[PDB]
Amino acid sequence: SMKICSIALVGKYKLRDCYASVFKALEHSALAINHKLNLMYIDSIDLEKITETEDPVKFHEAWQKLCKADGILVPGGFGIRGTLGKLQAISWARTKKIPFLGVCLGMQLAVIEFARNCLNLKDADSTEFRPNAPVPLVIDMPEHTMRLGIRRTVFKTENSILRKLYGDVPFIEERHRHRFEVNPNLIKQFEQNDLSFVGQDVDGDRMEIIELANHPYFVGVQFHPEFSSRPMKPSPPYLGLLLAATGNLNAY
Repeated sequence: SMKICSIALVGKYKLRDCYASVFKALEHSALAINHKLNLMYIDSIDLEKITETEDPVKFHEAWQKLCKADGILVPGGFGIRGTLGKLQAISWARTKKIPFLGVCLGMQLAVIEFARNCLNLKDADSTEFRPNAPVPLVIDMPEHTMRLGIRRTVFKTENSILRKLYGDVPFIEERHRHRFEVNPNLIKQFEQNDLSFVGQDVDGDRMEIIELANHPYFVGVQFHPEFSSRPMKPSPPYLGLLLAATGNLNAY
């Protein structure tokens, strides 16, 4: 039999059909390192204060799942829905050193959470949700419509866990679906703190990969890396998650 790795998926639901690629990419990585995947699904809303007040049994069910997780994933579903609970899950993974991966909106929320609790900009927000937000950290930046199809992402440095997992290539190609980006006006406030923008679009206007220093594996990604995962080449961001979740990251 096989050793179990438990991953918490913090989204909208059990397995529903739109998580199909995410599941497959997680399976390839688990099988690759010889573990049975135990995917625990959390409805983001269940982690929030509101649910403690109104449905405490559910709240504690959700928090027990998050707390026993070897690794944590915030996939790139869309919506204002359960945004608050996703932020709670990201703080947990950050402060408690749990391996973490944020895809698309997941990356954007990790950026916000970091500004809020490590850079102390308490009102940092996304204009997707409050269009008039006083501290517009995440903004509407469309290609003059949405950034779509297979696109290039270029590494900005050689000290990067994702670069290494991707085989030391100076650039990668993945599938995109996003128009809300990190605000270039606020990038400077991140210097000499632990969160780095490690990846960029070709134009250099969009931050698309983030990594956190002094954490075993805390990775954010703007594109959807599931869409090129395969059994003999697991999507590297997902493979990193599983490697870290089982303590095998160095060895590889």
